[PDB]
Amino acid sequence: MRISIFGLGYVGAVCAGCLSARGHEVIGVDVSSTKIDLINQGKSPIVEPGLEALLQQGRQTGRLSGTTDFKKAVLDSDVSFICVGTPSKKNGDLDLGYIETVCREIGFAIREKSERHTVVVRSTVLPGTVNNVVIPLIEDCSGKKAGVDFGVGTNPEFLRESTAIKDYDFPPMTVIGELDKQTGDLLEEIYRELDAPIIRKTVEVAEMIKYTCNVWHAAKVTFANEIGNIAKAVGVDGREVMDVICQDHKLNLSRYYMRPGFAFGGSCLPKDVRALTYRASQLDVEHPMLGSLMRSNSNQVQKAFDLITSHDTRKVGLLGLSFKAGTDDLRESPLVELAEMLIGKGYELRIFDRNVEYARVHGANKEYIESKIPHVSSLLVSDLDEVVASSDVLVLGNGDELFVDLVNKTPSGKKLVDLVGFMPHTTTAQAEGICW
Amino acid sequence: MRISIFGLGYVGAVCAGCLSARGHEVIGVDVSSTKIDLINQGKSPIVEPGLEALLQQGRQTGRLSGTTDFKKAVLDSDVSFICVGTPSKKNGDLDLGYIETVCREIGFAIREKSERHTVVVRSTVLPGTVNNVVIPLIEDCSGKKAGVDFGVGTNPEFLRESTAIKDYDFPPMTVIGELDKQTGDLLEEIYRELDAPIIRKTVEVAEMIKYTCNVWHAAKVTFANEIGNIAKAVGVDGREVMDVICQDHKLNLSRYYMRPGFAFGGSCLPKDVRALTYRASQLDVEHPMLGSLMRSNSNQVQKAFDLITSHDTRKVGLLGLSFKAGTDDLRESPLVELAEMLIGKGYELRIFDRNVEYARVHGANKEYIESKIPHVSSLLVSDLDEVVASSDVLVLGNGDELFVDLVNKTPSGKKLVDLVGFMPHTTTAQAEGICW
Ligand SMILES: Nc1nc2c(ncn2[C@@H]2O[C@H](COP(=O)(O)OP(=O)(O)O[C@H]3O[C@H](C(=O)O)[C@@H](O)[C@H](O)[C@@H]3O)[C@@H](O)[C@H]2O)c(=O)[nH]1
Ligand SMILES: Nc1nc2c(ncn2[C@@H]2O[C@H](COP(=O)(O)OP(=O)(O)O[C@H]3O[C@H](C(=O)O)[C@@H](O)[C@H](O)[C@@H]3O)[C@@H](O)[C@H]2O)c(=O)[nH]1
Ligand SMILES: OC[C@H]1O[C@@](CO)(O[C@H]2O[C@H](CO)[C@@H](O)[C@H](O)[C@H]2O)[C@@H](O)[C@@H]1O
Repeated sequence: MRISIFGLGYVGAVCAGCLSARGHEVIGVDVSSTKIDLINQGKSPIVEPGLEALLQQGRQTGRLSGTTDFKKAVLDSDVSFICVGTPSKKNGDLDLGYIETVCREIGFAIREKSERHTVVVRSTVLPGTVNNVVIPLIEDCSGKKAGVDFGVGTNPEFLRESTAIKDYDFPPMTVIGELDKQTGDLLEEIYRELDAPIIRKTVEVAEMIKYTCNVWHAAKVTFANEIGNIAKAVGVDGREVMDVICQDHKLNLSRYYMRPGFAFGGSCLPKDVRALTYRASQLDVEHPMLGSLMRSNSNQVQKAFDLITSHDTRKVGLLGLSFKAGTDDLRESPLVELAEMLIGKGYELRIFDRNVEYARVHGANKEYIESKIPHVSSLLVSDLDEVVASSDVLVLGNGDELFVDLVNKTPSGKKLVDLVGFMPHTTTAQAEGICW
Repeated sequence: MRISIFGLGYVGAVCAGCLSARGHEVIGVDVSSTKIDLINQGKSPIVEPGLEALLQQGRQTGRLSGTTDFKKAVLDSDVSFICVGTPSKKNGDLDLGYIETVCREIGFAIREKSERHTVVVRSTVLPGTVNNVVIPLIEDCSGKKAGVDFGVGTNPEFLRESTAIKDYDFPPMTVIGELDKQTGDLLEEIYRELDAPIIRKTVEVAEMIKYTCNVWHAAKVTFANEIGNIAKAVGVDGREVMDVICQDHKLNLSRYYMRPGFAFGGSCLPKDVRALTYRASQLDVEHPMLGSLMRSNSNQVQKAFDLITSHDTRKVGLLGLSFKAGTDDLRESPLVELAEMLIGKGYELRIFDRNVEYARVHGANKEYIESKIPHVSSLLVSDLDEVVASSDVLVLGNGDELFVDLVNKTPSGKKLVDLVGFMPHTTTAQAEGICW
C-alpha cells in the first residue's frame, strides 16, 4: 500500500522503516528538514537498534522517502498515519498543538483530492480528541465530511524505545479505534500477518486503553520501587521479594483483581495494607502510592453511596452483605460499611445474603451477627424475591450467581446499582454501574 | 504426621480439613469452646464450600479432633502450626496479642516435652516478628533454644475465602521461611505432592513476600477502580478497557516493570500519567493512587541523590544518561534530573553514555544536546575506564551490559550506587543498592 506518515520521531521513523520493510510504499512527512535529510540518506535520526538498516533498505528499494511537502504526500498515499508529538503543557495537560496543525494540513490537502483518503491517529490523545478536534479541523479545512468523504480512525502504538522494531514485529495486540468500517478494514489488512489479536473498539475505548496501558506500566514500577524501599529498610533484597511475587501467575500476574468495581475488604487486605504502611512509616520510608490505597478504597464506598442516594427514594435493597459471594465473613465488608452509611442517613434498608443468613443458624459467628451488628443483621430478609419486591433501588453488592436473573429480567419500577459487573452493557435509565 | 493447629478460624479450620484429608493426624486447638465443639461434631464454623465434608471425613476416620488443652495438643503432635488472628490495632499497626499468648502457651508446653517439637507460623506477621517476638517468647517460656531444641519456621498462606480448599489444593506456590533445616524439610514433605513450586527463603524474606502479595492485590483492585471511574466519566465501559489490558501478557500481565529500582522516565510514561490525571481532575473524578505516582517517582530520584551524597566526596561518575540503555532519548530522563541535582550542589561529575555520545555528533538531537543542556553533556567522557578511575562514587543508572564487568571486578577505593540491579547480592560497605 501507499502510506504517508506524519512525524518521523521515535515512533514515526520506526513505523516508516517497518512498513517499508513489509513492502509498502511509504512517504515520511516532517516539518524538520534535519530529519527528512537523514531519512533520505538512509540514516536513523535516533539511536534505536536495527533502524538504520531498515531505513537503508527502504531507500535502496525505492519504498521510502522523506518530505516536507504534506500536500504531495497526501495526494500520493491512500492513508496518513499521524505520529506527531503530544507533549505535556506546562500544567500537565495534553498539548494538542501539533495534532491541530497536522489536521489542518491534511484537510487542506484532501480538499481537491478525488480519491477517498484515510486518516489514522497513532499519537496518544485523550478520549474525545478525534470527535472534538481532529474531525472538526479536517472537515473545516477540506469542505468534506468525515465518514462518507474521508476515513478516520485511531491506532495506538505500544512500542518501547530501544526495542521498537522487535515490539512492532511481535506486539501484544493491535488496537483499532473505529468510526467508519472502511478504515478499520484498511488497518486490519495492514496488521493481519502479526501474531497477536486485532482488537477493534470505539475510538474512545481505544484511547482509554492506550492511557491505561501506560499508567499501568507506571503503577507497576512505582509498586516495585516502594516495596523495594521497604524491603531494603527491613534488611532484605527487594529484587528477591519481587522475583517470588512474579512466580505467581494465578493471582499476582493474572487478570484476577483487575476488574473495575467496588472497594476491597475482608479480613486480610485492609489490615495487611495498614500494617505494612505503618511499618514503612516507622522506618522513615515514604510510600505515596501504597499510602493512597485505603483512601481510594474509602472513596469507592462513598461513590456507591452517592449513586444510591441520587434516586429520590428511601427504599434500598442490598444484595450481598459479606465481603464476597460464597462466604459468610463480614469482617471489614464494604457492603456492611455501605449499609451503615445508608442506615445513618435514614434509608429504609432490606438486605439479602444467603451465606450470612445461614451463619445465623449454623456456625461460630452467631454472637457477632446478633449482638455486634444487630442494627444491620435485623435488616436481613431471607427471601430474595421479597427484597426485590419491597425495594425501589437494588444494589448488586457481591458476586452471587442468584443475582443474575434479576439483572436479565428486572421487574418494572426498579433502579439497579451495579457494583460488581452483572450488567451486560453500560448505564441506562434503569441500571447504572459504578464504573460503566 | 501428627499435627496440631492453633486457631480454627477461616484459615485454620481449612488447614485442619485439608491436612486430615491427606492422612495426617490433626489436633485443632482454639480458645473458643464454640469452634472446638463444632469441629468435634464434624461441622464447619464458617461458610466455606466443601469444608464441612472434610471435617466430617476427619472425624469419621478418627484423624481429626478439637481441644482447648494446648499442653496435651503439643505433647501429642510433632509440629504446631500457628494460625491465630493478626488484626489491626486501633492505630493500624499489627496486633501481636494473640501470637504472643500462643507463643507463651507453646513455650510452656514444650518445657514439658523431651522430644523435639516444631513450631511453624502461618499467620501473617511483619518482617522481624519471628526473630524479635516469637523466638524470644518461646525460648523464655520453654527455657530451650530456637532451632537447636525446637524447630522454627514460617509458612505463609495464600488462601482466598470462598475458594480456600481449591486454593489449598492448587496454590500458585508454597513459601517457606527457614531457620533450622529440619523444619524446612518437614514443610517441604507436607507440600511435596502439590503441583506448584516450593520456595524456601529466610524468615524475613518469607514474611515480606506475604505482605507484598496482599498489598499487590490491593493495588490491582485500586488501579482497576480508579481507571474504571475515569472510564465511566468519559462515557466508556471501564470493564471493556480493563478486559483489553488483561489480553497483554507481554507488558501488562508479565514481570516487566516489576523490578525494584529507579524512577520511571522517558517521553511517554510521565506525560501520559500527567495527562490522564489532569483529565480525571477536570471531570471531578478523585484518584488518590494515580495521583500519587509522580510524587513517588520524584521521591525515588531524591532517594538516589541521598545515597550518592552520603559519602563525603564530590567525585561522582554517572553511568548512563538517557532514560534507557540502547536509546539516546533524554526526554524526562531521571538520570539527567539526578545529574542536574548533583551539578547544582557542586559535585565533580563525569558522565558515560555511549548512545548520547553518538547522538551528540550524529542524528537529529545535536542542538538539544549541545545548546539546551551543555551543562550536562559537556561532562560526557568517551572512555568508561576514565569515568571509573577518576570518580570515587560510581552510579549505575541504566541497563548497559558494559557496566557488568565493573560490578564483578570493581577497582579498589570505589563506592558503587546501584540503581538498576547489577549487584549479585545486598548492600555492602563498597556497593549499595537503592532497594537492596
Ligand atoms: N524501576 C523500574 N523501572 C522500569 C522497569 N521496567 C522499565 N522501567 C522503566 O520504565 C520507563 C519506561 O520504559 P519502557 O516502558 O521500557 O519504554 P518506553 O517509555 O519507551 O515505552 C512505554 O511508552 C510507550 C509509548 O507510549 O510510546 C509505550 O508504547 C510503551 O508500551 C511503553 O509503555 C523507563 O524509565 C524504564 O526504565 C522495572 O522493572 N523497574
Ligand atoms: N474491584 C475489584 N475487587 C476485587 C477483584 N477481585 C477481588 N476483589 C476483591 O478483593 C477483596 C479480597 O478478596 P480475595 O483476595 O479474593 O479473598 P481474600 O481476602 O480472602 O484473600 C486474600 O487474602 C488472603 C489472606 O491473606 O489470607 C490471601 O491469602 C489471599 O491471597 C488474598 O490475597 C475482596 O474485597 C474482593 O471483592 C476485582 O477484580 N475487582
Ligand atoms: O539431610 C540429611 C537427611 O535429611 C533428609 C530428610 O531428613 O533429606 C532432606 O535433606 C536432603 C538433603 O538436603 C534433601 O534432598 C531432602 O529433600 C530432605 O528431605 C534425609 O533424606 C537425609 O538422610
